[PDB]
Amino acid sequence: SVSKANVPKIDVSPLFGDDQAAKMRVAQQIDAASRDTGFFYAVNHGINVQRLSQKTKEFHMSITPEEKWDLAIRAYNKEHQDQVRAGYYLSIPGKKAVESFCYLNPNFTPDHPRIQAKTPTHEVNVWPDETKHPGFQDFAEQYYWDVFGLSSALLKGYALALGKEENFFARHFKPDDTLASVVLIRYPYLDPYPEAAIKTAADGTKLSFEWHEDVSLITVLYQSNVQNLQVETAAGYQDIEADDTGYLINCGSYMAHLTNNYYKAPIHRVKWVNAERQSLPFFVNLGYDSVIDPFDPREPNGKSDREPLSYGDYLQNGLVSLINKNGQT
Ligand SMILES: C[C@@H](NC(=O)[C@H](CS)NC(=O)CCC[C@H](N)C(=O)O)C(=O)O
Ligand SMILES: [Fe+2]
Repeated sequence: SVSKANVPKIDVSPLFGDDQAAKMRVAQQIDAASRDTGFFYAVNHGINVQRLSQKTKEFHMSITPEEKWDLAIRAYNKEHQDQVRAGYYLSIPGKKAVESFCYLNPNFTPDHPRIQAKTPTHEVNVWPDETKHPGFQDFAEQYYWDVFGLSSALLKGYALALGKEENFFARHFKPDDTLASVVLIRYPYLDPYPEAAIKTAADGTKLSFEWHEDVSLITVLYQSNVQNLQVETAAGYQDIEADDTGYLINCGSYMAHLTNNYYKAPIHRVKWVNAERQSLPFFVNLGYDSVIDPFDPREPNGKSDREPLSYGDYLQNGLVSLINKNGQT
Protein backbone atom coordinates (compact mmCIF):
# COMPACT_ATOMS: atom_id res chain seq x y z
CA SER A 1 0.00 0.00 0.00
CA VAL A 2 2.48 2.83 -1.07
CA SER A 3 1.21 6.26 -2.21
CA LYS A 4 1.67 7.94 -5.65
CA ALA A 5 3.78 11.09 -5.41
CA ASN A 6 2.57 14.43 -6.70
CA VAL A 7 4.61 14.75 -9.87
CA PRO A 8 2.89 17.39 -11.98
CA LYS A 9 3.25 17.61 -15.75
CA ILE A 10 4.38 21.02 -16.70
CA ASP A 11 4.39 22.38 -20.22
CA VAL A 12 7.83 23.98 -20.48
CA SER A 13 7.37 25.18 -24.07
CA PRO A 14 7.06 28.83 -23.02
CA LEU A 15 10.66 28.74 -21.71
CA PHE A 16 11.83 28.43 -25.30
CA GLY A 17 9.93 31.60 -26.36
CA ASP A 18 9.60 35.29 -25.60
CA ASP A 19 6.32 35.58 -23.78
CA GLN A 20 7.46 36.81 -20.35
CA ALA A 21 4.14 36.42 -18.50
CA ALA A 22 3.76 32.89 -19.83
CA LYS A 23 7.26 32.18 -18.61
CA MET A 24 6.31 33.45 -15.14
CA ARG A 25 3.30 31.14 -15.01
CA VAL A 26 5.72 28.21 -15.81
CA ALA A 27 8.13 29.41 -13.21
CA GLN A 28 5.27 29.39 -10.63
CA GLN A 29 4.62 25.68 -11.39
CA ILE A 30 8.35 24.85 -11.02
CA ASP A 31 8.47 26.81 -7.77
CA ALA A 32 5.47 24.81 -6.50
CA ALA A 33 6.81 21.40 -7.49
CA SER A 34 10.34 22.27 -6.19
CA ARG A 35 8.84 23.05 -2.79
CA ASP A 36 6.48 20.00 -2.64
CA THR A 37 7.93 16.54 -3.59
CA GLY A 38 10.67 18.11 -5.58
CA PHE A 39 9.83 16.28 -8.81
CA PHE A 40 7.95 17.16 -11.99
CA TYR A 41 7.70 15.99 -15.56
CA ALA A 42 8.55 18.48 -18.24
CA VAL A 43 6.29 17.97 -21.27
CA ASN A 44 6.23 19.72 -24.66
CA HIS A 45 9.97 19.63 -24.48
CA GLY A 46 10.55 19.07 -28.17
CA ILE A 47 13.04 16.23 -27.88
CA ASN A 48 12.79 13.19 -30.11
CA VAL A 49 12.71 10.76 -27.29
CA GLN A 50 11.47 7.56 -29.12
CA ARG A 51 14.68 7.91 -31.29
CA LEU A 52 16.74 8.33 -28.11
CA SER A 53 15.15 5.12 -26.78
CA GLN A 54 15.62 3.15 -30.07
CA LYS A 55 19.25 4.22 -30.69
CA THR A 56 20.20 3.53 -27.10
CA LYS A 57 18.56 0.04 -27.30
CA GLU A 58 20.48 -0.62 -30.48
CA PHE A 59 23.78 0.23 -28.78
CA HIS A 60 23.19 -1.57 -25.50
CA MET A 61 22.00 -4.76 -27.31
CA SER A 62 24.73 -4.93 -29.98
CA ILE A 63 27.82 -4.07 -27.81
CA THR A 64 30.15 -7.09 -27.19
CA PRO A 65 32.30 -7.96 -24.15
CA GLU A 66 35.35 -7.10 -26.18
CA GLU A 67 34.04 -3.57 -26.99
CA LYS A 68 33.09 -3.09 -23.35
CA TRP A 69 36.65 -3.80 -22.13
CA ASP A 70 37.98 -1.44 -24.78
CA LEU A 71 35.68 1.33 -23.62
CA ALA A 72 35.82 0.61 -19.84
CA ILE A 73 36.44 3.10 -17.09
CA ARG A 74 39.49 2.77 -14.72
CA ALA A 75 37.36 0.89 -12.11
CA TYR A 76 36.88 -2.04 -14.54
CA ASN A 77 40.16 -1.71 -16.62
CA LYS A 78 43.43 -0.42 -14.97
CA GLU A 79 44.95 0.45 -18.37
CA HIS A 80 42.39 3.25 -18.65
CA GLN A 81 43.72 5.68 -15.95
CA ASP A 82 42.23 8.90 -17.43
CA GLN A 83 38.71 7.51 -17.60
CA VAL A 84 37.12 8.08 -14.19
CA ARG A 85 33.83 9.32 -15.54
CA ALA A 86 33.48 8.64 -19.36
CA GLY A 87 33.24 5.12 -20.83
CA TYR A 88 31.64 1.81 -20.11
CA TYR A 89 30.56 0.64 -16.70
CA LEU A 90 30.33 -3.18 -16.90
CA SER A 91 27.97 -5.86 -15.74
CA ILE A 92 29.17 -8.67 -13.62
CA PRO A 93 26.97 -11.69 -14.45
CA GLY A 94 25.93 -13.37 -11.23
CA LYS A 95 26.58 -10.25 -9.17
CA LYS A 96 25.82 -6.90 -10.76
CA ALA A 97 22.99 -6.37 -13.17
CA VAL A 98 23.16 -2.73 -14.18
CA GLU A 99 25.60 -1.50 -16.90
CA SER A 100 25.98 1.81 -18.65
CA PHE A 101 27.86 4.21 -20.89
CA CYS A 102 28.71 7.75 -19.73
CA TYR A 103 29.85 10.57 -21.92
CA LEU A 104 30.79 14.22 -21.33
CA ASN A 105 30.87 17.44 -23.21
CA PRO A 106 31.80 16.74 -26.83
CA ASN A 107 33.82 19.97 -27.03
CA PHE A 108 36.41 18.33 -24.68
CA THR A 109 38.89 17.31 -27.44
CA PRO A 110 42.75 17.03 -26.93
CA ASP A 111 42.98 20.78 -27.84
CA HIS A 112 40.45 22.10 -25.24
CA PRO A 113 42.36 24.17 -22.65
CA ARG A 114 40.95 22.17 -19.83
CA ILE A 115 42.17 18.84 -21.08
CA GLN A 116 45.59 20.41 -22.08
CA ALA A 117 45.90 21.60 -18.41
CA LYS A 118 44.67 18.14 -17.16
CA THR A 119 41.98 19.76 -14.99
CA PRO A 120 40.12 17.17 -13.08
CA THR A 121 36.63 16.03 -14.03
CA HIS A 122 37.40 16.88 -17.66
CA GLU A 123 37.92 13.92 -20.05
CA VAL A 124 37.85 13.17 -23.76
CA ASN A 125 34.89 10.87 -24.63
CA VAL A 126 35.68 7.36 -25.79
CA TRP A 127 33.56 5.81 -28.50
CA PRO A 128 32.97 2.48 -30.10
CA ASP A 129 34.19 1.66 -33.58
CA GLU A 130 32.01 3.56 -36.15
CA THR A 131 31.36 0.55 -38.38
CA LYS A 132 30.27 -1.66 -35.49
CA HIS A 133 27.85 1.07 -34.27
CA PRO A 134 26.91 3.13 -37.40
CA GLY A 135 25.61 6.61 -36.50
CA PHE A 136 25.94 6.16 -32.73
CA GLN A 137 28.58 8.83 -31.92
CA ASP A 138 26.74 11.36 -34.18
CA PHE A 139 23.44 10.53 -32.55
CA ALA A 140 24.85 10.72 -29.01
CA GLU A 141 26.60 14.07 -29.49
CA GLN A 142 23.52 15.70 -30.96
CA TYR A 143 21.43 14.26 -28.08
CA TYR A 144 23.85 15.94 -25.72
CA TRP A 145 23.06 19.30 -27.46
CA ASP A 146 19.33 18.64 -27.54
CA VAL A 147 19.03 17.97 -23.80
CA PHE A 148 21.53 20.80 -23.12
CA GLY A 149 19.01 23.07 -24.91
CA LEU A 150 16.14 21.70 -22.85
CA SER A 151 18.11 22.03 -19.57
CA SER A 152 19.03 25.55 -20.52
CA ALA A 153 15.34 26.41 -20.84
CA LEU A 154 14.47 24.71 -17.56
CA LEU A 155 17.12 26.68 -15.81
CA LYS A 156 15.50 29.91 -16.98
CA GLY A 157 12.38 28.67 -15.25
CA TYR A 158 14.23 27.88 -12.05
CA ALA A 159 15.77 31.33 -12.10
CA LEU A 160 12.43 33.09 -12.60
CA ALA A 161 10.88 30.83 -10.00
CA LEU A 162 13.40 32.10 -7.49
CA GLY A 163 12.82 35.79 -8.14
CA LYS A 164 15.93 36.21 -10.29
CA GLU A 165 16.57 37.37 -13.84
CA GLU A 166 16.04 34.51 -16.21
CA ASN A 167 19.76 33.97 -17.17
CA PHE A 168 20.90 33.66 -13.57
CA PHE A 169 21.91 29.99 -13.84
CA ALA A 170 21.80 29.60 -17.61
CA ARG A 171 24.64 32.15 -18.25
CA HIS A 172 27.00 29.73 -16.40
CA PHE A 173 25.79 26.68 -18.32
CA LYS A 174 27.82 26.93 -21.52
CA PRO A 175 28.73 24.54 -24.34
CA ASP A 176 32.43 25.34 -24.00
CA ASP A 177 32.96 24.35 -20.36
CA THR A 178 29.93 22.49 -18.98
CA LEU A 179 30.70 19.40 -16.96
CA ALA A 180 27.27 17.97 -17.73
CA SER A 181 27.00 14.29 -18.51
CA VAL A 182 24.68 11.86 -20.26
CA VAL A 183 24.55 8.31 -18.91
CA LEU A 184 22.91 5.56 -20.91
CA ILE A 185 21.83 3.06 -18.27
CA ARG A 186 20.65 -0.49 -18.93
CA TYR A 187 18.68 -2.23 -16.15
CA PRO A 188 18.19 -5.75 -17.59
CA TYR A 189 15.76 -8.56 -17.25
CA LEU A 190 17.32 -11.71 -15.71
CA ASP A 191 16.57 -15.05 -14.13
CA PRO A 192 17.88 -16.12 -12.21
CA TYR A 193 18.13 -12.49 -11.00
CA PRO A 194 21.48 -12.05 -9.17
CA GLU A 195 20.70 -11.64 -5.56
CA ALA A 196 23.83 -9.57 -4.73
CA ALA A 197 22.45 -6.90 -7.10
CA ILE A 198 19.37 -6.36 -4.87
CA LYS A 199 19.52 -4.26 -1.69
CA THR A 200 16.84 -4.27 0.98
CA ALA A 201 15.63 -0.97 2.51
CA ALA A 202 14.85 -0.38 6.16
CA ASP A 203 11.17 -0.79 5.20
CA GLY A 204 11.72 -4.07 3.42
CA THR A 205 11.52 -2.67 -0.12
CA LYS A 206 13.81 -4.37 -2.57
CA LEU A 207 16.14 -1.91 -4.40
CA SER A 208 18.49 -1.64 -7.33
CA PHE A 209 19.98 1.62 -6.02
CA GLU A 210 19.72 3.01 -2.47
CA TRP A 211 18.62 6.38 -1.22
CA HIS A 212 20.68 9.41 -2.26
CA GLU A 213 20.52 13.07 -3.31
CA ASP A 214 21.65 13.82 -6.80
CA VAL A 215 25.06 15.40 -7.51
CA SER A 216 23.92 18.12 -9.96
CA LEU A 217 22.36 21.53 -10.23
CA ILE A 218 19.34 19.79 -11.69
CA THR A 219 18.76 16.36 -13.24
CA VAL A 220 16.91 15.88 -16.51
CA LEU A 221 15.86 12.22 -16.87
CA TYR A 222 14.26 10.03 -19.50
CA GLN A 223 13.09 6.57 -18.36
CA SER A 224 11.14 3.73 -20.10
CA ASN A 225 7.58 3.16 -18.99
CA VAL A 226 8.56 0.75 -16.14
CA GLN A 227 7.68 2.12 -12.64
CA ASN A 228 10.69 2.14 -10.32
CA LEU A 229 11.45 5.51 -8.70
CA GLN A 230 10.43 6.44 -5.15
CA VAL A 231 10.91 9.86 -3.41
CA GLU A 232 11.08 10.33 0.34
CA THR A 233 8.49 12.76 1.75
CA ALA A 234 7.32 13.80 5.24
CA ALA A 235 4.71 11.02 4.80
CA GLY A 236 7.24 8.30 3.74
CA TYR A 237 8.42 6.93 0.45
CA GLN A 238 6.13 7.46 -2.56
CA ASP A 239 6.03 5.98 -6.03
CA ILE A 240 6.93 8.15 -8.94
CA GLU A 241 4.80 7.15 -11.83
CA ALA A 242 6.61 6.61 -15.22
CA ASP A 243 5.92 8.68 -18.28
CA ASP A 244 8.03 7.77 -21.30
CA THR A 245 6.80 10.97 -23.15
CA GLY A 246 8.37 13.25 -20.56
CA TYR A 247 11.53 14.30 -18.77
CA LEU A 248 11.50 13.82 -15.03
CA ILE A 249 13.23 16.83 -13.46
CA ASN A 250 14.66 17.45 -10.00
CA CYS A 251 17.13 19.57 -8.13
CA GLY A 252 20.44 18.23 -7.05
CA SER A 253 22.48 19.14 -3.97
CA TYR A 254 24.08 22.19 -5.65
CA MET A 255 20.76 23.95 -6.10
CA ALA A 256 20.16 23.30 -2.41
CA HIS A 257 23.50 24.82 -1.60
CA LEU A 258 22.79 27.90 -3.86
CA THR A 259 19.34 28.39 -2.21
CA ASN A 260 20.11 27.58 1.40
CA ASN A 261 17.92 24.47 1.15
CA TYR A 262 15.01 26.45 -0.09
CA TYR A 263 14.87 24.17 -3.14
CA LYS A 264 15.87 20.92 -1.53
CA ALA A 265 17.54 18.07 -3.27
CA PRO A 266 14.87 15.34 -2.90
CA ILE A 267 15.98 12.04 -1.49
CA HIS A 268 15.05 9.25 -3.80
CA ARG A 269 15.91 5.61 -4.66
CA VAL A 270 15.28 2.98 -7.31
CA LYS A 271 13.11 -0.12 -6.65
CA TRP A 272 14.23 -3.48 -7.90
CA VAL A 273 12.02 -4.51 -10.72
CA ASN A 274 12.87 -7.50 -12.93
CA ALA A 275 12.28 -5.91 -16.35
CA GLU A 276 14.18 -4.63 -19.27
CA ARG A 277 14.34 -0.92 -19.02
CA GLN A 278 16.36 2.22 -19.68
CA SER A 279 17.39 5.09 -17.41
CA LEU A 280 19.00 7.98 -19.34
CA PRO A 281 19.89 10.85 -17.09
CA PHE A 282 21.48 14.15 -18.09
CA PHE A 283 23.25 15.66 -15.04
CA VAL A 284 23.16 19.46 -15.42
CA ASN A 285 26.49 20.61 -14.17
CA LEU A 286 28.12 24.02 -14.60
CA GLY A 287 31.75 24.80 -15.50
CA TYR A 288 34.72 23.95 -13.33
CA ASP A 289 35.20 27.44 -11.95
CA SER A 290 31.56 28.49 -11.65
CA VAL A 291 31.01 29.98 -8.19
CA ILE A 292 27.68 31.60 -7.76
CA ASP A 293 27.15 33.28 -4.38
CA PRO A 294 24.64 31.35 -2.33
CA PHE A 295 21.47 33.27 -1.65
CA ASP A 296 18.27 32.82 0.43
CA PRO A 297 14.81 33.64 -1.04
CA ARG A 298 13.30 33.25 2.48
CA GLU A 299 14.93 36.42 3.62
CA PRO A 300 13.71 40.00 2.89
CA ASN A 301 17.34 40.85 2.03
CA GLY A 302 18.12 37.52 0.15
CA LYS A 303 21.55 37.13 2.02
CA SER A 304 22.95 33.64 2.91
CA ASP A 305 25.59 32.53 5.55
CA ARG A 306 26.74 29.75 3.13
CA GLU A 307 30.10 30.21 1.47
CA PRO A 308 30.52 29.87 -2.31
CA LEU A 309 31.66 26.51 -3.63
CA SER A 310 33.25 26.13 -7.02
CA TYR A 311 31.35 23.68 -9.11
CA GLY A 312 34.40 21.50 -9.94
CA ASP A 313 35.32 20.75 -6.31
CA TYR A 314 31.66 20.19 -5.56
CA LEU A 315 31.40 17.67 -8.40
CA GLN A 316 34.66 15.77 -7.92
CA ASN A 317 33.95 15.25 -4.21
CA GLY A 318 30.21 14.48 -4.75
CA LEU A 319 30.82 11.84 -7.40
CA VAL A 320 33.38 10.10 -5.22
CA SER A 321 31.06 10.22 -2.18
CA LEU A 322 28.12 8.78 -4.20
CA ILE A 323 30.29 5.80 -5.15
CA ASN A 324 31.32 5.35 -1.48
CA LYS A 325 27.77 5.55 -0.11
CA ASN A 326 25.99 3.59 -2.84
CA GLY A 327 28.70 1.48 -4.62
CA GLN A 328 30.53 1.61 -7.94
CA THR A 329 28.02 1.47 -10.82
C1 LIG B 1 18.90 8.32 -12.81
C2 LIG B 1 19.93 7.17 -12.50
N1 LIG B 1 21.06 7.70 -11.62
C3 LIG B 1 22.07 6.94 -11.19
O1 LIG B 1 22.36 5.76 -11.58
C4 LIG B 1 22.92 7.53 -10.08
C5 LIG B 1 22.12 8.26 -9.06
S1 LIG B 1 21.49 9.92 -9.53
N2 LIG B 1 23.96 8.40 -10.54
C6 LIG B 1 25.24 8.15 -10.63
O2 LIG B 1 25.70 7.04 -10.47
C7 LIG B 1 26.16 9.37 -10.95
C8 LIG B 1 26.91 9.23 -12.28
C9 LIG B 1 27.72 10.44 -12.73
C10 LIG B 1 28.44 10.19 -14.06
N3 LIG B 1 29.27 8.97 -14.07
C11 LIG B 1 29.30 11.45 -14.34
O3 LIG B 1 30.54 11.34 -14.46
O4 LIG B 1 28.68 12.55 -14.43
C12 LIG B 1 19.19 5.91 -11.94
O5 LIG B 1 19.37 5.74 -10.69
O6 LIG B 1 18.53 5.16 -12.75
FE1 LIG C 1 19.27 10.13 -8.59
